[PDB]
Amino acid sequence: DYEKTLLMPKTDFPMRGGLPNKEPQIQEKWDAEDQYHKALEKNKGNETFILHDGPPYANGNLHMGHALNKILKDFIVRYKTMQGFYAPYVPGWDTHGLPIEQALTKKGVDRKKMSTAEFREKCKEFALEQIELQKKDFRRLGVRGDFNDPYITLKPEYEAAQIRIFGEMADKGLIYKGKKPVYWSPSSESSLAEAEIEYHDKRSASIYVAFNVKDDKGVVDADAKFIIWTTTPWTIPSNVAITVHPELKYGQYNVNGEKYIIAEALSDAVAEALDWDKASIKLEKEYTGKELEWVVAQHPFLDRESLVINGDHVTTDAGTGCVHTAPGHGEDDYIVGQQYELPVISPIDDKGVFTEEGGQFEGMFYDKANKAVTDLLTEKGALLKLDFITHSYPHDWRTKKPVIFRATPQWFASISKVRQDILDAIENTNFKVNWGKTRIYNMVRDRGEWVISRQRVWGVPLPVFYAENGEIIMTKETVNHVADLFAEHGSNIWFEREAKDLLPEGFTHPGSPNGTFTKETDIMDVWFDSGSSHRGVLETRPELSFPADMYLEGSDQYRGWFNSSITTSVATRGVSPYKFLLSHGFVMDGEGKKMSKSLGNVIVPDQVVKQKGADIARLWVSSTDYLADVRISDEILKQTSDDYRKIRNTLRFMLGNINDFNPDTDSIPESELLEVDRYLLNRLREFTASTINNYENFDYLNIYQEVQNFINVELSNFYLDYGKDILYIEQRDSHIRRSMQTVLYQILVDMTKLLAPILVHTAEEVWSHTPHVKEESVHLADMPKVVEVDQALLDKWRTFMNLRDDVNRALETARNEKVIGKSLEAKVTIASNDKFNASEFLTSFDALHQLFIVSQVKVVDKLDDQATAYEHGDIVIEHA
RNA sequence: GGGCUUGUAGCUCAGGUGGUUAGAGCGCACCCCUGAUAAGGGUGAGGUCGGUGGUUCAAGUCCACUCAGGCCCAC
Ligand SMILES: C/C(=C\C(=O)OCCCCCCCCC(=O)O)C[C@@H]1OC[C@H](C[C@@H]2O[C@H]2[C@@H](C)[C@H](C)O)[C@H](O)[C@@H]1O
Ligand SMILES: [Zn+2]
Repeated sequence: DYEKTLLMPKTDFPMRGGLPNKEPQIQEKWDAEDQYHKALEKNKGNETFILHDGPPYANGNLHMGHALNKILKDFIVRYKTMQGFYAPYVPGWDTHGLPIEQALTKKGVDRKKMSTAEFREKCKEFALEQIELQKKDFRRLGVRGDFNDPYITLKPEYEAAQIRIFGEMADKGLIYKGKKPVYWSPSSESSLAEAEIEYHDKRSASIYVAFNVKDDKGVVDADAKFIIWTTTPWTIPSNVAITVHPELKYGQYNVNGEKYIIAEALSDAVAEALDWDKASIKLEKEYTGKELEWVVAQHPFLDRESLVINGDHVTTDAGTGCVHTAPGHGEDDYIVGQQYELPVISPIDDKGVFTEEGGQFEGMFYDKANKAVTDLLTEKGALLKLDFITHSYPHDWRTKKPVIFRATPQWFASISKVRQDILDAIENTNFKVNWGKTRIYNMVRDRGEWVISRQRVWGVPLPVFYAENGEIIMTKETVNHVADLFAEHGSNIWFEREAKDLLPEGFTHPGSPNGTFTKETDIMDVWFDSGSSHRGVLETRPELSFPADMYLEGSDQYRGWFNSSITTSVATRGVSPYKFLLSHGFVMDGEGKKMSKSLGNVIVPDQVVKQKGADIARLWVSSTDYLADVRISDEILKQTSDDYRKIRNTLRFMLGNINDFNPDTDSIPESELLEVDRYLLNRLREFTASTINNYENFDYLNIYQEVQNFINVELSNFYLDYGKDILYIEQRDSHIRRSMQTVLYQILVDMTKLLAPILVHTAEEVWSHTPHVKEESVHLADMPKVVEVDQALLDKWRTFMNLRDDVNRALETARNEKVIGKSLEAKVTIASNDKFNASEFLTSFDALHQLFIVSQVKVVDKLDDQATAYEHGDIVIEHA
């Protein structure tokens, strides 16, 4: 054959990647050479960019949401590291909380039998047993970071940071004591947490209590009377107010009885429940609960409380739009009340019994002594209204008895104080988008308060012991010694010994002048542990900085790690943790709905790296618009596979068609190239311009677009093909071949670097197969630089490339009739046209036949009617 | 229900300041190559823009309303 003495592409680079068998090994080497540090070595000094890592929970195996997140930060960090910045990424992990605990007994722990320390550990091995578990994944994603020496909220040094924050706050009047409502089961004498309760049918005594309106102000609007629906009985004796829904009300008002107030929404309902339609005799003088939102009335039981009014959000259906609110046994019931200095009624024993506030209620039952109780004061109190029924009332599993809301000693962070100091910061913090500022600027402006304590045994205990019988020791020195103590031993040294040997060595407080000391139990709400990232790590690892440049997490972090971090950061350094703040949506299924086993639509991470590899996973995340929930489906991945396939294949062609090329020696001066070679050079420039800018705005999707378009249209659909007649024929060192190779070497490599952060594996691969590249690893190479572009040229070829597209519809037609079949078989002839000056135009170009990969062409100035006219001239096609 | 939010071709995405026959790539259909071949080229067919009603001479692009989703509170 005449191909024996031909030129061909040669490289071991496979067409089919097989990343799953490939990626691992490639990692182990980066892990070998220890890139991460050397990454910092390279740069070192220079500028610096910090992307503080939000610590994911140390429990379970990573779901897609992580992948997106971590791959987005990896993109961000790598790129940066490539522009030279000293960007040390430091992975984090959440090790405290309650799941991690529930995930113990749900296996077979058997609580009571151990000891706090006897489980802290047994709820700490697991933690670390997870970190490793989840570490491999993140690593498996080619993500890059201090994984060998990450940070974890349970490290002795971390609590240090943990308590000081609290402390600094404390010593600024913010971390006080108080009371909030909490699920409770007297059949355990302790509290519970949602996950600890299931619901069943309880026989509740539905009642529409006849309440009376009164008092001048509470008389501002006529003087009828007040109804009120509540399915529980004892709730009432713990009275504080009534809140309608300002914006929909109509306090009705009506006949005989004593006239009654409710909402229009219920009017009928009410009557349909109290045999009231004893002639549906309409309403009179209807008010506006919206405004009414501040009246006053006194309720039966003993009404030695002027139950005011307020504006709540939602209360439709049920009974009278009255509600009856008691911030003691109702969560949302707790806020609306509280919002305006409203009490905290009857605590009610560790058992179903109360004491204070209760008249006869002193020694009662939580149930039956709430029942016949309802009675007595019903009639003999102002007469009322009653029903019986079955509900959906909560119960404590494991015991299966009932549970009830109760008041309980708790701690909080004065949000009210700080709100503002925060918001102001919120404003002076930048965002990838915009709605995020809003959303969060609003979270805070409605935040309310921060219950910062749980009765669990796994977490930084709040540093507070008592001594004065009034007690409450919590000031500097006392606080610190705890940190200056927690280090050498850990959050363990609290549950270790007694309050005594944990205070300021030989210290003594005026109160409890008996040397006796009682230390608090309550540990902190994990959002604190995590909220203290800017503390325990950003400001404590010599190679970082406090003002992290940008936090990057998912939309549910706007209240989570975002707020709890800034909320905390401010209350210490009165400034924002992060400078920039980028957010990302969730991962839905195909449609765009939630992923869940019960449906069978959950593309899990691992299962994918194992199938299509991770370089695919990455090219996917890049294909999405994270500014909103992103979609993943097996249909999606194929196209993602497809894409990666083309890309891979394309570097493959170049890799082998530069196999014999060698810059140092061969390359041609730009000044000395074939115009067409220049053209693409520039097109590699334009592309480099537009992609580095894209990288800068964290707009990858935009690259997934360009890279793609560029590859198909510019490379394969053209340059590469046209190039075949050069790279395969002309003497191995003919000025023509070497010219094209000179640009290809660049149209390549330079682009190899541009993809480095998104195709971490494949990048490195193409790198290993590229001659004389001067540096082991694409990931330790500065990115190509952005050079000015000879537009005027780019424009000519845009026109020429147009004309091309025409030269084809002219060919296909001709190729359809069989007049031709493989372009090279035809002789093209176009000429000036009244719609285009084809003649004088095609003057500059050369090898028009070659550019059109045909046999021949000729510009004639004129052609005849017979000649099928096109957009860029008059064309005609003919065999040989 | 509350704050914020998403809905354009099979798929991922574009579509200043409202304005001719709504774009890109992939994919697909078909023809060509078989000297990049578990590759390659060419051509073409697919959206009336979630729905409805308005605003304007004119709306995918502004208003309202509505259906379906999503994160977070309320439950
Ligand atoms: C985009 C995400 C989830 C998602 O898109 O959800 C994907 C779908 C869930 C998987 C379904 C599994 C099947 C179960 C079934 O049957 O339904 C959220 C991200 O997660 C990773 C990180 C988690 C840590 O919490 C964050 C922080 C900073 C705080 C300190 O802890 C990240 O910060 C972000 O939160
Ligand atoms: Zn049941």
